[PDB]
Amino acid sequence: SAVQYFQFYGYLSQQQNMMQDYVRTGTYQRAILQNHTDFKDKIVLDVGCGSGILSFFAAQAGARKIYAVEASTMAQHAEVLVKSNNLTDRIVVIPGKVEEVSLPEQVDIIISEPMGYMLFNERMLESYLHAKKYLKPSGNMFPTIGDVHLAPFTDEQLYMEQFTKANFWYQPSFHGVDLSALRGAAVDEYFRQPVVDTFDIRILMAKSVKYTVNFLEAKEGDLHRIEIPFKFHMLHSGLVHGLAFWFDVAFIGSIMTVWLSTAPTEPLTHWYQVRCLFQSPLFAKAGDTLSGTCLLIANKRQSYDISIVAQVDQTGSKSSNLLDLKNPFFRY
Ligand SMILES: CNC[C@@H](O)CN1CCCc2ccccc2C1
Repeated sequence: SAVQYFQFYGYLSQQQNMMQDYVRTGTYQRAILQNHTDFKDKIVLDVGCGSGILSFFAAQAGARKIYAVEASTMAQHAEVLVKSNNLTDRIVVIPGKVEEVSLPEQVDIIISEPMGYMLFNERMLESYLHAKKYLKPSGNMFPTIGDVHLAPFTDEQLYMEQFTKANFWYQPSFHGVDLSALRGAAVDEYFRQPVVDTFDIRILMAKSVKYTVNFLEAKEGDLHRIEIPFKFHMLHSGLVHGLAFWFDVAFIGSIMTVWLSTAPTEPLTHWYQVRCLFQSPLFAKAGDTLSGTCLLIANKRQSYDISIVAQVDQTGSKSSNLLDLKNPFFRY
């Protein structure tokens, strides 16, 4: 399963998909170059460098030595880019997992792009935090912090489409076969899929809750289990069909903080946004409070189980769902 995960990152087409996200690439370049004093003549560790583009940005900012660590066979293409760019003196590509490789020295700054869907998908943040064993005291992290946002949404058409799909199985004679006994299992399977898509911000029914991970302070085991209580104060009346998720990360440099946002108010990125449906919708009047917990539990497939319990406090109407982020539905 981890084998499949790294093979995916060995394709230049996948690297190209990430590089052509101008929000992503341009913000990292701004973050590094406009904080050139965090890089001028320092030692840099680039965790999961892929083609090496962030290592070149750190070179452009004046770093004297960058260790670029990469587990996929993309590391071979990265070394070709270091030669052809005449940077063999300053960029050393180290093939392997950051947990296994040897660094020759401690570093001043760690750079990486370890954000998956919903921030945490693919569990790359664990490698990122694990690399802190090479960070000097008062070293920096780029990105420095991550904010997950949660917000309730209404989207009757997204909810209904799940049943339209599963009702294929509610047929007493599909070519003469009664399929209806599998309707519930099919419904169950569709609702366990987080929906990757963007959406109009007017579907949001309350201001988002924010959960912050400080990468300078977090330990790797802090990401095995992530409990996010929420209390939403409903700004609109309607049926809540589930929770929408997006994230921001900040690069907190000596000169300035640069923000990379995937919010639905911001230009689209290849992370889009993520929505998780409730099993049953919940009615809330403007002014009601929607309260509950989102519990992320790391699983065997480099991903998370998502457990969401929610209730309308004024009413007692409760709903839940348990989702698996490894099998998302790409609706865009
Ligand atoms: C370097 N690490 C970036 C990774 O975190 C980006 N990921 C974003 C989610 C979707 C996606 C689409 C195409 C290629 C890769 C990915 C994964």
